[PDB]
Amino acid sequence: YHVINLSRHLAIVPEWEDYQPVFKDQEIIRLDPGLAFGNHQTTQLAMLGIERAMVKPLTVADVGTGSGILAIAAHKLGAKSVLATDISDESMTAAEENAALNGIYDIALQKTSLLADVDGKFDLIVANILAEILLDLIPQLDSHLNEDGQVIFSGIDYLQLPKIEQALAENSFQIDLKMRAGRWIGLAISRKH
Amino acid sequence: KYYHVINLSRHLAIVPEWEDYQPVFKDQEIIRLDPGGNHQTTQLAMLGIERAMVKPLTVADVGTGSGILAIAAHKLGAKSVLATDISDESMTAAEENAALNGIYDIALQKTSLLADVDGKFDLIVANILAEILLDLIPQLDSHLNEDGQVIFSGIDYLQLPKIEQALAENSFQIDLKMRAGRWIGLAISRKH
Repeated sequence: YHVINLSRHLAIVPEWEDYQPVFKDQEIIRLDPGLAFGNHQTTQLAMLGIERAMVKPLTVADVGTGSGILAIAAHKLGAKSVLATDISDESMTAAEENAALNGIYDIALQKTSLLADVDGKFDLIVANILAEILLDLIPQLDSHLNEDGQVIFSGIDYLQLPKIEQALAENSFQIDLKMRAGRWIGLAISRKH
Repeated sequence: KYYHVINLSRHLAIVPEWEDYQPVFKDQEIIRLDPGGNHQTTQLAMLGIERAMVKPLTVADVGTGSGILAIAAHKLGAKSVLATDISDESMTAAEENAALNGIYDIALQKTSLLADVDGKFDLIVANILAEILLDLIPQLDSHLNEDGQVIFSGIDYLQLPKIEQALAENSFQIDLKMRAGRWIGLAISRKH
């Protein structure tokens, strides 16, 4: 373990480290490796999408939050609100504890599969999860997305992209930005316009 | 043409010199431009720069045009920035746009690509036609520091296979490929 530089404005650091970034305004996100949850490439793709999308405070749902990394980054980047969801107790623990390590106590957490039983709508839905689960998320997006709502997917293997692209088209979503690092794909998504 | 605010990212917006813009986020940097390639290719190159600038890097912006990418790199905390173009009009625009943002230490050189450029850089940025990028590719090695990175934008997706070929032949690899509409941006580094 050491510092994972994601961008000019984001680095990830293990909780024990005493790290001073050369850029004083580069945000440092502390994570506890002893807790559950990831993939550095897919995290970076999702983060670049969030950096692109967050031109004003947006309401955010981070689906399949795992360690909470993306929910935490969204909060630091000025989200209007953040809901983080996952299926496991240990994700709920990791997200809360990792948030707290970064001095954040107001990220809302819900133990739930995808967006089942999530009442509100959001400006930004973010999901770094495997493509077969994304396929189940796609038909849920519309009813949980504000008008002008945007979506960021990551964790897509390149071989899975046709199936993702077809399901997005079928649900009237377009891809504004496609990113590929190694075999991994990230997408910035909005309603067909 | 008419020019409006271009909201690039959380940390950057491009604003026409005259336009009074108060960003919602207090710390979203504003780049002022007179008048002010296009939106899409600029945004891809910017994402590349945002990803790459994890510490102060020495930067070369090739085919600078308005000087937008040179200025953005400077604002994101580049150690130094050299901007090149063949055109006298571009040299003027880049100088004036830099001054409009209170920047006076971007180096400017009127030259084709990296011919006549002495020295090497941590980061080479070029948002230009793919045909010109093809000529730039063999110039990269001798102008790039070890662990140096290269950002290309301005590629139409149909012209990508020839760029990929020329990069491979010059012992470069693509770390990140970005596509928005028909436009391609690339983050590039030395192979192994």
